[PDB]
Amino acid sequence: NLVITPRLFECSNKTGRFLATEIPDFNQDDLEEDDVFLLDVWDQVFFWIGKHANEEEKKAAATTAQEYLKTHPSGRDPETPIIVVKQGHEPPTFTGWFLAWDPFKW
Repeated sequence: NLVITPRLFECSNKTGRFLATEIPDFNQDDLEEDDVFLLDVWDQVFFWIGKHANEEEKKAAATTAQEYLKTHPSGRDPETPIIVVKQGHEPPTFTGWFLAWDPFKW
């Protein structure tokens, strides 16, 4: 009976500092090669890595993902897996959460 609206977060250090921002009514065009994104689907979190994400941003995102899983929401299964997804190699369990997916994007 679980009803899950997925949440997409962009993790970026381009701005100067590092923030994870939740992306309202997200779509595929919100994803970008330069950044890492977290797609929280409740029973797992996809860790989506853009083609041109740097190591510094990836590590920052990894910390936010591990920190994030504590704070929001509380009362959440500690064995929630983080699943690595690389840009252009997204599995159907990932793309299935988007209203529309263009497989020729990028």
